[PDB]
Amino acid sequence: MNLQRFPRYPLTFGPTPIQPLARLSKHLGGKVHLYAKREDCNSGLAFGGNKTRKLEYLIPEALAQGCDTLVSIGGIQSNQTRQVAAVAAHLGMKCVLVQENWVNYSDAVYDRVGNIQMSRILGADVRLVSWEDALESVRAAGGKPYAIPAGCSDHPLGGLGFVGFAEEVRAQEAELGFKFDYVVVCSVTGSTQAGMVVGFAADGRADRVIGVDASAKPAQTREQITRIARQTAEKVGLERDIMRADVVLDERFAGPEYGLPNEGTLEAIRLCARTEGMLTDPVYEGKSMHGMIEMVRNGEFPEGSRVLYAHLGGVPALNGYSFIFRDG
Amino acid sequence: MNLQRFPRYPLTFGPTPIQPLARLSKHLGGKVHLYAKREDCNSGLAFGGNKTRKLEYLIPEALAQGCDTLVSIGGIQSNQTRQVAAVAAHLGMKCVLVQENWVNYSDAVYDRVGNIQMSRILGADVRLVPDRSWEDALESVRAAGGKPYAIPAGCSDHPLGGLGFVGFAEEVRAQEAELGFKFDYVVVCSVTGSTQAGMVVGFAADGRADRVIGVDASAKPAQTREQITRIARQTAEKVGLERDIMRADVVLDERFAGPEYGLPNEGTLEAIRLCARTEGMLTDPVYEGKSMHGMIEMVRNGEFPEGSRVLYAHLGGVPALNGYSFIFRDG
Amino acid sequence: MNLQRFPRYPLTFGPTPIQPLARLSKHLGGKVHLYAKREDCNSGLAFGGNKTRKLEYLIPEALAQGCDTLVSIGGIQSNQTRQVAAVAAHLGMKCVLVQENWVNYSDAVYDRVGNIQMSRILGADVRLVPDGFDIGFRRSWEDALESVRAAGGKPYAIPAGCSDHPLGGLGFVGFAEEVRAQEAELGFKFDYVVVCSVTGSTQAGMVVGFAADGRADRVIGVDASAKPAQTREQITRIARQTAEKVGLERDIMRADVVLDERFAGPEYGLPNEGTLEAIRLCARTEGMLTDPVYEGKSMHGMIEMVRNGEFPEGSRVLYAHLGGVPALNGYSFIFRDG
Amino acid sequence: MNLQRFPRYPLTFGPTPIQPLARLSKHLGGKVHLYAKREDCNSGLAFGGNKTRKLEYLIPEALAQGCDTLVSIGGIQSNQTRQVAAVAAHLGMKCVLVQENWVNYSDAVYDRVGNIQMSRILGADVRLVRSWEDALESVRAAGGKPYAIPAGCSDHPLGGLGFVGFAEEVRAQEAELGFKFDYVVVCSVTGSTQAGMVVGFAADGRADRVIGVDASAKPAQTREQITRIARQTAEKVGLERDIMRADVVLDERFAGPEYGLPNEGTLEAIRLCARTEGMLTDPVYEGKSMHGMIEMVRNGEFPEGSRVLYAHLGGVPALNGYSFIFRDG
Ligand SMILES: *C(NC1(P(=O)([O-])O)CC1)c1c(COP(=O)(O)O)cnc(C)c1O
Ligand SMILES: *C(NC1(P(=O)([O-])O)CC1)c1c(COP(=O)(O)O)cnc(C)c1O
Ligand SMILES: *C(NC1(P(=O)([O-])O)CC1)c1c(COP(=O)(O)O)cnc(C)c1O
Ligand SMILES: *[C@H](NC1(P(=O)([O-])O)CC1)c1c(COP(=O)(O)O)cnc(C)c1O
Repeated sequence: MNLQRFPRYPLTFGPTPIQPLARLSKHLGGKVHLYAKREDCNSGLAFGGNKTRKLEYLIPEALAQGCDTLVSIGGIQSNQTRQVAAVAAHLGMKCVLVQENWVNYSDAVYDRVGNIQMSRILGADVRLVSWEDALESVRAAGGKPYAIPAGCSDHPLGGLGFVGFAEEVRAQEAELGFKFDYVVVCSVTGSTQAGMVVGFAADGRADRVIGVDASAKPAQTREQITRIARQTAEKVGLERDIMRADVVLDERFAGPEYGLPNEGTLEAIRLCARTEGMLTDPVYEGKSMHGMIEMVRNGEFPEGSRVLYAHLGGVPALNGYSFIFRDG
Repeated sequence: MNLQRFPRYPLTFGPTPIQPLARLSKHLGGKVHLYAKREDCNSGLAFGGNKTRKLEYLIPEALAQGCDTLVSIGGIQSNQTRQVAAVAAHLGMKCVLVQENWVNYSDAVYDRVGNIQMSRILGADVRLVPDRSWEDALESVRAAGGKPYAIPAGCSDHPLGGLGFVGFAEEVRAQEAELGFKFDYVVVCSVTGSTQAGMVVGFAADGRADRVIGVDASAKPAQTREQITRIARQTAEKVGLERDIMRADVVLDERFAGPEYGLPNEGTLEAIRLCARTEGMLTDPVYEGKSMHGMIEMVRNGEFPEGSRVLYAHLGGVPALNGYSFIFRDG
Repeated sequence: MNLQRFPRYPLTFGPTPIQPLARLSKHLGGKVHLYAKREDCNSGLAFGGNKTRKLEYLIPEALAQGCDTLVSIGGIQSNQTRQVAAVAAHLGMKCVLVQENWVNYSDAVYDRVGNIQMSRILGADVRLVPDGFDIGFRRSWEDALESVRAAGGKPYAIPAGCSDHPLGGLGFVGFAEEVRAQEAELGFKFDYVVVCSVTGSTQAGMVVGFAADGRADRVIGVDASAKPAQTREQITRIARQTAEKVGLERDIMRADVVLDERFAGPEYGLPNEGTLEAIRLCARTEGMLTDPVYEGKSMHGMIEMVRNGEFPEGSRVLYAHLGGVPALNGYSFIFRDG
Repeated sequence: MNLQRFPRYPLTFGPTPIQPLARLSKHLGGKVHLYAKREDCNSGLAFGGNKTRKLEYLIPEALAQGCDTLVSIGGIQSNQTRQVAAVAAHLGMKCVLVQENWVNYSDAVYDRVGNIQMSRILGADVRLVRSWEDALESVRAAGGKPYAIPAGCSDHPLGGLGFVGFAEEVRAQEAELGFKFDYVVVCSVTGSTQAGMVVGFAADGRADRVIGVDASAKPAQTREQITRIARQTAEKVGLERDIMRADVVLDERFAGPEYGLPNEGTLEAIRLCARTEGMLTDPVYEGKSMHGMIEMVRNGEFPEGSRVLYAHLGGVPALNGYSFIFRDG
């Protein structure tokens, strides 16, 4: 394949670091070596995260097209909209965000802390409810909007970012002098796992990318990942077809609903935070973290396996679930 | 000087990057070139920040002495206490925090969001004083069978507490080498003092100690200024600075600290928004929003020589934003 | 029947008023005439409510046994614990409250507004337990009572809602009494009565009281517990124990206890879209507010009933407003735009 | 005087009850007999309060003029705006409220709990910010006819009637009680509450016995408003006398530090009063008038044997906006 064909606008510090989770690894039995690739610490633009790696491939088209306003959408505690708001300010562009009530949750400060709060400070026009109305709104005002779908996923360039991710991992394995056996990643809108599948199919490891569902609608998410992997594979000239076998999506850790954690989620967030000083959230990472932990605990990983946990970000959202953590 | 003499436990990713703030620079008139050194993005341990750089030099002593528990203190939204609980967890050490009511502020979720929230998740035993707690906590650890390492507010009034930022100066010189030029000034928020202290010492090494413009956030200028000078001198002796820190070496602007510690004025808010909206770089209403305020105001007043290159140190503190949600409800 | 046998300590202002809900009635078709008996406005003791009516009969005992501390229990936004705390300060007694989280709910200011906020200002010792503690499993109840004694005081035990307590059903039999006296003036009788039911003695007392004139099965209870079976049984149990206590010249039949299960979802403490619509409609047509936990659900019940035609044309339904409005503060996000 | 001249639309349950605060009284020395008139429990309309008594005399005009919308104003945690939203709903009228930030305070749920939350549930159109004129005009431009209700109903012709009536009630109740109250403590900010009391008690020569406790932190301005509204009101009811400045007593000692912000004494008073009587007061108004009355008794400023009547004007729901301050009681 050839990813180099597509321009990348630098929004990050550079390749994200990989750290050993020795204490957690040891706590679970010392039979599986866990690591963490810090996608959550990739930028100075409002904490960044996985959506920021993605945006590096969309920005060029935005500029090439001469757009002056970035428009995106997501739930109230959306990490994506927050990142787009930061990226926007950094580039000198206006920003319109559609924030929808995607979660059956009602916290008193849910629409005033964490991610949404930062977006308002960052100067974005935050519209709480729509998509087309926002876009049209921009034209009618005399500006040219660049449409960024949820999580940047269902977009032509939306999976390029994480194809690069697999690239980076190969380069880093070279340095470490060893290859990771699996990769755990959280999936919801899909292009994160999609890009990984494509990139890792390149070396025969697409099926080693273990996606954990956090949408609680595994069928849709699975299909979207598959569809985007297929479009992205073509885009980058993957010398192969993405098969259903190439898309692994665990469905055991998404409950009870999207945006709502279960007792295991909370326990996972605590264990990880208490053994490594590494925080995860109640919506996404706490769920992928829970999945990985549970997998090791079940013996689902071959002894001696090196698993690379991809921490995609999302911590600011912790502020929207304050009461659940009042005593830790 | 010789800083390499003291061991440093890795808690950060490595040197913190310097980024130009061209939009904000241009916004103000294009006469002063503004930059930022991101100490706020120095670690994967619960967002880190300036206190984390400092802790790199206290930990080795904590481990050497075989302590099994880190104990510290700060106000409700303290950044220090959170970093201490992250570092603790990472190190396999227990953690006890004394959170006090240092701010005349009363937000509904003040003690349940931001920094303190993370601390509890991190496993620290977070103790809220009513409404001697310090020695009470230290002893509670001993009486429990452990050995506590005492970390004073901000790590500031501690022998090793200023080493962290002498190294900061070290880092900037090496970076100036690559950049091929030297920064004319540096802006740093100051409250308990060893951050500025370390900078004054480290920059005194090349005669730029007076170029470090401290911006007070304690609203108690005199005390803070004094503590900075005292920690600077103690530290200078610790590293073998080939000079003595003069009172003139400690600069501290008292204009942007109001109205009180932990409370922002309208300038602070304006500053926060302006920087946020022009660079996508967030700052808090307690510390950084004030230093940013000071810098912006300095540039706007022509107090900086035209053509000057001013390096703003972003110390962190953004999570505290959650404790002031209403003020930012409409942005 | 003889209720006058038991002493009643004044905690209320006196009989609670009945007001016509003319706009709501007209809005629903004008075919059923809805009224409301304001138990929610029965006292100066921290907003009172149905639980304050019941306490009038328990206090005399607590004082006669010379208890110096009232001890009770309830969820975080329990109305019961708040009224106990007020009544207690008013009488010069100490107060210990065991509060656990009985609701799968997690609002940022849940344990610091509304009812619990008042109990703390009222001087009660509010004992909360972190999630997973299980007061029911550990027995925070008995630990509280013992702690009071160990401290040198004498506690008077008041169970959840006063319901499963010998004197607990007395209060609302008096309610039926009041309603007949008031019906005399009105020159007519209410065909039904809608009341919200959770721990039981409110409807229970009403059943006893109204059985005395053959209207027991006219008391339509709406379940807000989401555990209709247990609730129904406790009502029936409390009603029988209470009937015997007041000398009801009858046996309470399974048919005398009506409990509608259609408006309790999805869980105790959690409202449905219907609950919210009922709250807003009643509020916007009468200036009368109800909560997401209790009243909003009975109100939903009554409205849904009228709209369904389950009420005979011309019927006059008497809605008992038990109180609980303060709990609204625990559900701010839900009402952020109305 | 003749108050019966003006029509009063029933919005309350009837005369408000008076209760003895025997515990509080004994706690403070037992040398002064404290009582309370529960204006805070006057109506089934969203908790009511003193503003509801005032509204009883404005509604007739509103209806007589055929207005279909009630428009009022006040701070975020305004009691008045809540009471107007409830009254409107009850009357079948639309409601528009101008909520302004009159308090230097910034709690996370300040604009989502207590009074303002109820107003939104009651169906009023709650506008957070010429704001006043803009609302009135938007109503007209919409095809409706708005009835303008100024802050607290105070600077309004009919605004002072409601509490002249309060004095009437007290006289009637003193009759039954077989005795008269020597003083009356009332909280004052916009003014028509104490103003009306001054007029109505002027009738029996007790106007200087109505002790107003300022909660505005701008006593001069508040004192002048009371005096001003009292005079205009006295003329409207035909008081057989003119209201002198000595007729208006306003203590400035307990309004600090600002309007809407309580001091340590406020909090203490709120607790002492709640813990001895089971009667709650808020940190904006009543907690300050309560603070005042307690400090007065504790300082001996009341002659031994006096019977002081505390007017509880309401406002408890505002408590929800100051949650952190009471987290531990
Ligand atoms: C340090 N602020 C602390 P805390 O909020 O407790 O962690 C100590 C009060 C701090 C400073 C000031 O640094 P000093 O070395 O002068 O104490 C500036 N900026 C941020 C983000 C801080 O956390
Ligand atoms: C009583 N609800 C209580 P609490 O939440 O502790 O105050 C007991 C659970 C209550 C009810 C139901 O009355 P019961 O006699 O059936 O328990 C209905 N409405 C309101 C407002 C209550 O407080
Ligand atoms: C009235 N306070 C108001 P609001 O907060 O808008 O309802 C007007 C500012 C009020 C007062 C003071 O009465 P005045 O007649 O002097 O305005 C005292 N107590 C309570 C509970 C009020 O709501
Ligand atoms: C992305 N989550 C988003 P948002 O909350 O809007 O920013 C998109 C729903 C996200 C994911 C999942 O990534 P996908 O490519 O599968 O959508 C995982 N982890 C974090 C922290 C996210 O923010």
